[PDB]
Amino acid sequence: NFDPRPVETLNVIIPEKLDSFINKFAEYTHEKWAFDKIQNNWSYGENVDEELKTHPMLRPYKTFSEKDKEIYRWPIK
Repeated sequence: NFDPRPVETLNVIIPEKLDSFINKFAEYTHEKWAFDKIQNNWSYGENVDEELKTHPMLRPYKTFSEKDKEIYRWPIK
């Protein structure tokens, strides 16, 4: 019954200055999230669990593939 205006989210070329900002928020959310994970001293191990509570992804996002980080890249854009 309503008709909100469709706007062009994809048309404008996003600024290359902003790519520094989105990489900044990406490293910031990764660093703060890993800081949360290490603050309660989760360590490396065999597999993901809770009985010992391994955490094998205490690592950068560059080592992670393209199809792991983009879920964390667009929570706010």
